[PDB]
Amino acid sequence: EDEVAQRIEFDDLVIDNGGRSVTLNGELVDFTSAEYDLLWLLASNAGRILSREDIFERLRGIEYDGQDRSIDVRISRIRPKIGDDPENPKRIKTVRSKGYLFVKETNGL
Repeated sequence: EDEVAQRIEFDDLVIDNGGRSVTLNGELVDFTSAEYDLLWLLASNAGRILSREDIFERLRGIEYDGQDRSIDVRISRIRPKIGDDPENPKRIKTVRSKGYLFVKETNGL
């Protein structure tokens, strides 16, 4: 016998494919379908770095009504939606010069 939750947790954020949404702070963010998809993608790889476009090309690869892939800013909205820092998320942005690493904790050594 086996059973799984399909809920994924990192800090005070919980991402949920069992309900296709997310909670933060026990208080129910509800990300957009793509912001949730890309967040899920990163969080489901979390601790591996994901090169911005690799993520978006996994979920979408679309231009919308001329939004010109404002990826770092859109992450800078995931930032306050995941309880994160004022200038960049400790959870996500760049890591060094690469992508979006969704972290588990922000320091290895």
